[PDB]
Amino acid sequence: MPNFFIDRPIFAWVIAIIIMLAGGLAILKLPVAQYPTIAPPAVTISASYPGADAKTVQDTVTQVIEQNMNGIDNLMYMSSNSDSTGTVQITLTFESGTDADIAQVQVQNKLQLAMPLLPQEVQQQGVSVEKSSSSFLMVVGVINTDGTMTQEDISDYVAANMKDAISRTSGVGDVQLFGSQYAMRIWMNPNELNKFQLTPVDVITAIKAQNAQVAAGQLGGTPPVKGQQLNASIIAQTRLTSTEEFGKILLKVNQDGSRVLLRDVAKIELGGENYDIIAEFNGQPASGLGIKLATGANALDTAAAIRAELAKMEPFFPSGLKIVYPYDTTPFVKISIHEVVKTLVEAIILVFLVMYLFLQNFRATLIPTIAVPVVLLGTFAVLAAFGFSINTLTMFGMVLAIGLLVDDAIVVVENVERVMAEEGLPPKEATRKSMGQIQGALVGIAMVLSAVFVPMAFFGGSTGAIYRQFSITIVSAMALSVLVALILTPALCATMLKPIAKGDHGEGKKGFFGWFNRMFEKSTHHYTDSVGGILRSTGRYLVLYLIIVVGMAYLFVRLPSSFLPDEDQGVFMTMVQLPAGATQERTQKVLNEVTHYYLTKEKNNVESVFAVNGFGFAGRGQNTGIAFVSLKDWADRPGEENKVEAITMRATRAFSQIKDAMVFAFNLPAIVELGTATGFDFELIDQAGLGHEKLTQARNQLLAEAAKHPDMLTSVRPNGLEDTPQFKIDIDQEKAQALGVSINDINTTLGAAWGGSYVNDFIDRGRVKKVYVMSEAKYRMLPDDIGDWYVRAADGQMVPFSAFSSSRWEYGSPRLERYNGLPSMEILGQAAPGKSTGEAMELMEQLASKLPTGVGYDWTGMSYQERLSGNQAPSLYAISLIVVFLCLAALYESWSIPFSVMLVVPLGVIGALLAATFRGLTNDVYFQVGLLTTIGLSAKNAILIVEFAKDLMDKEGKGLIEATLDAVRMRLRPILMTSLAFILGVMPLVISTGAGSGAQNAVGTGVMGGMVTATVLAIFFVPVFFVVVRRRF
Amino acid sequence: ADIAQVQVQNKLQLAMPLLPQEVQQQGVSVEKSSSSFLMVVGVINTDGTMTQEDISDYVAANMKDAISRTSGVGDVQLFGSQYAMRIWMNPNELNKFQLTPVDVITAIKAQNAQVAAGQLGGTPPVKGQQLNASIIAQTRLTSTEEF
Amino acid sequence: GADAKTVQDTVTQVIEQNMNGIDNLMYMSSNSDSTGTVQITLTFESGTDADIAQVQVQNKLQLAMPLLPQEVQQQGVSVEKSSSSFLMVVGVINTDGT
Amino acid sequence: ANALDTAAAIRAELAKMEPFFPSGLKIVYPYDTTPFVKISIHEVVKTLV
Amino acid sequence: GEAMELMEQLASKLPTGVGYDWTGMSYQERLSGNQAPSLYAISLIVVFLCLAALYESWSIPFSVMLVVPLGVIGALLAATFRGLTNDVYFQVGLLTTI
Ligand SMILES: CC(C)(C)c1csc(NC(=O)c2ccn3c(=O)c(/C=C/c4nnn[nH]4)c(N4CCC[C@@H](OC(=O)NCC[N+](C)(C)CC(=O)[O-])C4)nc3c2)n1
Repeated sequence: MPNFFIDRPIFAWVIAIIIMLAGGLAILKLPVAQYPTIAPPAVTISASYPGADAKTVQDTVTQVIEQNMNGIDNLMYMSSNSDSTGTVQITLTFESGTDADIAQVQVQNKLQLAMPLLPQEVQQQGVSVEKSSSSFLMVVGVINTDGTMTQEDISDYVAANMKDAISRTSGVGDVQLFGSQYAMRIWMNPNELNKFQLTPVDVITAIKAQNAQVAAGQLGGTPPVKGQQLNASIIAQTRLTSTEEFGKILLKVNQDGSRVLLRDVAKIELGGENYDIIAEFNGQPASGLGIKLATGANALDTAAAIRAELAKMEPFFPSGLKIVYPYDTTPFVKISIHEVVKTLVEAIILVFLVMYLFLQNFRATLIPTIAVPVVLLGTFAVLAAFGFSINTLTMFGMVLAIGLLVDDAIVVVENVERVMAEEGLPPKEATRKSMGQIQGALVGIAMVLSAVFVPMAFFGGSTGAIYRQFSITIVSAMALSVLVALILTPALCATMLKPIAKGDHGEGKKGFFGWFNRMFEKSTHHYTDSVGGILRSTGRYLVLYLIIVVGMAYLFVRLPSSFLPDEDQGVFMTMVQLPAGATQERTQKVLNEVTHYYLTKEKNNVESVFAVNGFGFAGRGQNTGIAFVSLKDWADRPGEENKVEAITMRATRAFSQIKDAMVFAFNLPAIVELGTATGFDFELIDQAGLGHEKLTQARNQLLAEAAKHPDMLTSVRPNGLEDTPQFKIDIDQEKAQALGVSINDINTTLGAAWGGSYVNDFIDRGRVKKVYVMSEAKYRMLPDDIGDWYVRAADGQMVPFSAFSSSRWEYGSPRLERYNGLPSMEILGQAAPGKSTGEAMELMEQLASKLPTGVGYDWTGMSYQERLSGNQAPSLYAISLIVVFLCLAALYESWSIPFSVMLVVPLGVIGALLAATFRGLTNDVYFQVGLLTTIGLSAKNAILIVEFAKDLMDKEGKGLIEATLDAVRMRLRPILMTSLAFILGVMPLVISTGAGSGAQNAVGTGVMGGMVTATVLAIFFVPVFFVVVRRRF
Repeated sequence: ADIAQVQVQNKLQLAMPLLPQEVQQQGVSVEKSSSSFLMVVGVINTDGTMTQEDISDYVAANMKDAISRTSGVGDVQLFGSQYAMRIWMNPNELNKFQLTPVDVITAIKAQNAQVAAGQLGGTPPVKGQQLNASIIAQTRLTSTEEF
Repeated sequence: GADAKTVQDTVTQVIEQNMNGIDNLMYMSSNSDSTGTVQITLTFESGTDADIAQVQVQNKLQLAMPLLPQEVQQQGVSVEKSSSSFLMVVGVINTDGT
Repeated sequence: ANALDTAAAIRAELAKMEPFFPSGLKIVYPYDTTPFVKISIHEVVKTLV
Repeated sequence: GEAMELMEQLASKLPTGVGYDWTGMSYQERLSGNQAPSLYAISLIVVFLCLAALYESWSIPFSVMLVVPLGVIGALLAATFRGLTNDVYFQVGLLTTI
C-alpha cells in the first residue's frame, strides 16, 4: 500500500487535504466544556410545604411520592431528605447510559398521578422534577452600589428584566435565581385582629373573595338573537395590583355602620417569597443567576454571549446596579486549552530540532512537521464522529499520545536515511524496502496498541466514562497515525528527501554536525558490543530483570491512589455551622467575620466573598451558611502561598478563634461529583418498623464501635442532623367542642400566623405573583407570644389558645433520611491512612452485621459504583494480554517470539512509578494512561528490534547472536531521537504549577521518568530477551 | 412502549380533573406490561404464628415497594391487601347516640390529622432573636387504640 | 373567559419563560385571545426526533404548571406534535332536511 | 424487558429482604416460567456439544 | 426573494427596538440562500480533489475546473430569459451543470 502510495503521490496528498479539512470543519465547530459527563444521570423531585416540620413533611408528602416510583425503568437506588424547613427532595439515580430525558419524563409522570394525594398546600406550591447537573457555567451576582435596594428589591429586578433575557441566550441550559420576584405581603396583627373579633381565616377569605378574577359573558353572545349589530367581551372582576388596592380590601361592618379594612389589621409591604436565605456579596445586598450550560453548547461561546446580553441591559439599570462574576468556568477552560495547543506546538518544534541534529537538513525534518499536524487535525474528526467534545479530558488524551504520534513518524523517515546511506539507493526507490522492513511491524503496532488502550473504554460506572474519554482519543489518534505513516509519510519521504551517497554520514564536516556523527559513531560502537559483552553470560542480567519485576511490584502497591488532582480553580468556599437552634442573625454575624478574614488578612488574593446565609451545603437552616470566595487572577497570585491549598490553611487554621460556630474552609474537586478518593458512603436502614429512636441508637452503636478502630477507619461520621428540641402545641379536642371552636379554625389561625400561607395570585406590573399572609414577626417569635392569638367560637366570642390547648417541649429530628423508600441514616468516613477504600468497606460491613435485628445497611454513591464496577483491571487486561500475544504471534509467525516483546512491559512501569513515588504522587487516571503510552512506546520500539533480528535470520540467515547486534545496531538511533524528543517535550508540564498544574503534573511526572527507564534501559534489555527467548525452543 | 405510555398519559391527564374525586384518591395508574405472569412469589408462615391477613400486610408494607420499583417489572399484582385502619360502623349504636356515618367521617378527618404549625423565631425575624424551633401540632394517629 | 392581557400575563408567559434549554429549538411563537386560550408553538431543526422533542417540552411544561391559575389547570393543558394545515376535509350533509 | 434478567433481579432484591423477616415467614416459589427458558436453552447447548 | 428584500429595507427604517424576523415559509427560504455559496464552494473543492487523486495531476484538474463557468452561464441564461428564479431547484441544476 505505501508502495501504491510511493508511486501515486497526489493521491496521498488529497487524502491529507481532506483529513485536516475534515477535522477543521470539525475543530472550528464542536462542543467545548470543562469536563464531559461522568456521573450517572439522576432526577430530583422537590417540594415545599410552607410551615411543615420534618415529620409532617415526611408523612404527608415524602412517603407518598416514594410509595409511587414504580414501573419506572432503570433505577439504581432512590434516596430522599425530609427537612424541618418544609422542604423535601427525593433523588433517583439511574443506570449509566440511561436517557435522562426519558427517566425524567417517567418520574414526572408517575408523580403526576400521586398528586391527588399530596396536601392541598403542597399542590399549590407545586412539586417539581428536574435533572441534576450541578456544574454551573457561571454565576452572575447583582449588587446595588447606592445601598438603596434590598435583597428582595434586587432579586425582583433580576427576575423581571434579566432572568428571561439570559434564560434565552443561545447556549444556556438552566437559570436559577438567587431570590424571588416580589410577593404581596399581608403581615398580620393579632391585636388589631382581636379588636374587630377576627381570625386570620377571615383575612384569608376576604383576600380570596376580593382578589379573584371572574368570568363574565359577552354582549351579543353566540347563539345570537336574529339581527345583531354588536359583539363584545364583558369584563367582570380581575385582580388587585398594588399594596394600596390591597389595604383597601374590606373585612367587616361592625354594629355602628363601621368599616374595617385589611390595612387596618396588618402591614402591607411588598417583600420576597422566602425569607430563609440571606445572601450578600462583599457585604452588600445581593442576588443573581447561576447559569448552567445546555447539553452540547459551547462553554467559551455561550460564556461570552451571556456577557454580551448583560452588557446591553447595563444602560437601563437603576441607580447604581453593578453586576459581578464570582464564577465563570471559562477562564480555566481557555487557559487549560491555550496550555495544551502549546504542548502541541512545543513538541513539533522539538521534533524539528532533534531530527536536524541527527539527520541534519531542513527537508527530512520538514516531513513529520507537516504530518503530525495532519493526524491531530484528523482526530478532531473521528472525535466529533463519536459526538465527543473538546474538554479537559480529551485534550489530555492526544497530548499524552504525542509520543506515539511521533515514534510512528520519526521511524519511517529515519528508516529511509538508514538504507539511503548503507546501500546508497536513490530517493523514490529507496523508500521501498525501507517500508518493506517496517510494513507489518507498524501494522502490528496497530493491533497491539489497540489491545493496550481499547479495553480501557470498558470500565463500568462513572470513572468508567473518564477512561472512555482517553481510550477513544488515544486509539483514534493512534490508528489514524499508523495510517498516515502507511500513506502520506512514505510518499513524503520519497519526494523531499535528497539522496545520500553510500556512507555520506557526515563523519567529517565544517561544524558541530560533523562532531555529532563522529562522537555518535564512537558511542554507537561504544555500546553495540557492550550488548555483545552481555550475550555470553546472560543469567547475571535476568537477575536484574527479576529484581525489577519485583522493583515495580514492591512499589505500585506501596503507591497511593486517587481519581483527579485538584487545581487552583479560582474560587473556593467556607463552611459555617452554628449549632442546634442558632438563628439566621447569629449565623450572619459569623459570616461577616469570615468575609472580614478574607477582605483583609487576604486582600491580594480574595477578589470577592459571596456568602449565603440559610443555605449551608449539609442543610437548609437558620443555623447554617456558606461563603463563596472568588479570587484574583492566577497572574497576581504567585507561589504556593498565593494558590489554594495555601490560602485554605491560613483560613481553616485561622478559624478556630471562632468559639461558637464550626467553620471549615475547603477546595472543590476537579469533577464536582467525584467524592473523596478514599471515602465510602454507607446507609443504615430501618428494616422492620424500628422507628427513629431505635435507629438512632443502632447508628451510634455502629458509629461508636466504628471510631474504636483508628487503625483502619477515620472520621466515620453521620451525614445528617442530630435530634433537637421543638415546641408542641397539643389541642384538647373536647375543650374546643364545648367552647364552640372548630379545629380547622384553630389550626389555620395558628398555621397562618406562625407559618404563613400563600393565598392566591395578583398581578404586579404585568406579572403574576404570589400573595402570602403571615403574622408580623413581633407576634410570632417566642412561646409566650401564643398568648396574643384569638380564635373565634360558634357564638361570636373571641377565645385564646390557653382556653383549649397546652404546650410542652420535646425532641425532633429536623431532617429525616430515607434510602430505597425505607428510613435510613447516612454514614460517611474513610479507610485509615494506610489502607484501601475496599478494606474499610469490608470492616464496616462486619461492624454493621453486629447491630440489633431489623437494622440493615447498604452502600451508595462513589462506594456503590466501586462495589459494582471497580474491581476489573485484573479480569480486563488478562484479555488484553491474550490479544497482545495473539497479535504478536501473527506478526512474527511464532508461537513464542512475542515473549521477547512482552517482557518489556515492566521496564517502563518501573521508571514511571519510581518518578511518582520519589516526587509524592498518586496512582491515578492521569498517571494511569501515562503508564499505557509508556507501555505503548516501549513495546513498539521492542517490536521493530525483535522484528529486524527475526528478519536478518530468515531473510539473510544471519547470526542469532549477530543479527541481534545488527538489529539493536540500526534501530538504536530512532529510539534515542524519539525519546530525546519526548523527554524534552514533557519537561514543560512536569514542572508547571499554577492554572491547572495538577492536571499537567500528573500526566507528565509519570510518563517522563518511565520514558527514562523504558528507554535508557531497554537498549540493553530487548536484545537480551530476543537471544534468551529464541534459544528456548 | 416508553413513548406510547408517555402519549397515553398526556391524554389521560386531560381527563383527570373530570374523574370523581374518590377515583383520583385511589390513583389511576398507567402501566405497560406483558399480559401474563412471568412468575409468582409465594410467602408462607410455617409457625402458624401469622394469619392470612398478616402476611398480606407484611408483604405489602415490606416487599411490594422494591419489587414494583425494580427495572423490568411492568406490573406487580399482590395476592391480598395491605392493612388499614378499619372503622366498622354499627348503625344501631350510631342511631342511639343520634349520629350518621357523616359524623364519624368528619370526626376522623378533624382528629386524625397532621398539620404545619410554623416556627418559633420565624424568618423573617425581629432584631436579635436568639432561639429558633419548630411548632408541632396534631399528627396522624397510629394505633387502633388512639382511633 | 379571560381578556387576552389577563391570559397573556398569567398563562402564556409562565409557560414561555420555562421554554428554555430545549435541544434543537429553532424558534417558538405564541398567541393568546380574549376567549381565554393559549397556543404555544415550538418548532425545531429538521432532523430533531419529534417524540423526544415532545418529551423535552412536557418536561419543561411540568415546571410551569403549578404556577398557572387553578382554572387553567382544571381545563387541561395539552402538549403535542402539530402541523398547520389539513391533510383534507371530509364534510357531511343531509339530503332531505330530516 | 428481558424476562431472564428481570427474574435475576427480583431474586437478588428478595435476598436483601430475607435476613429481616419475622420468624417462620419463608418465601416459596409456586410458579415460574424462567427456569424452563433457562433449562431448555441448556439441553440444546448440550446437543450442540 | 425581491418581495422579501423590499420588506427588509422598509423594516430597517422604523422606530428603534422595533426589529423584525422571518418565520415559517420564509425562514426556510432565507436559509436556502445563505448556504448556496458554501454549497457550490465545497462542491467544487471536492471535484478538484476527486480529480487530482484520479489523473494524478494537480493541473489536469486545475484545467477541467476552468470549464465549469461556461456550462453555468448557459444555465443562467436559459432561466434568466425564461422568467424563472434562483429557487431551490436551480441550485440543484447548478450542481448538476458543474
Ligand atoms: C460550586 C461552584 C461552581 C464552585 C460555585 C462557584 S460560585 C457558586 N455559587 C455562588 O457563588 C452562589 C451565590 C449566591 N447564592 C444564593 O444566593 C442562593 C440562594 C438564593 C436565594 N434564593 N431565594 N433567596 N435567596 C443559592 N442557592 C440557595 C439554595 C437554593 C438554590 O437554588 C435557588 O436559587 N432557588 C431559590 C429557591 N429556594 C431558595 C427556596 C431554594 C429551593 O430549592 O427551594 C441555590 N446559591 C448561591 C450560590 N458556586
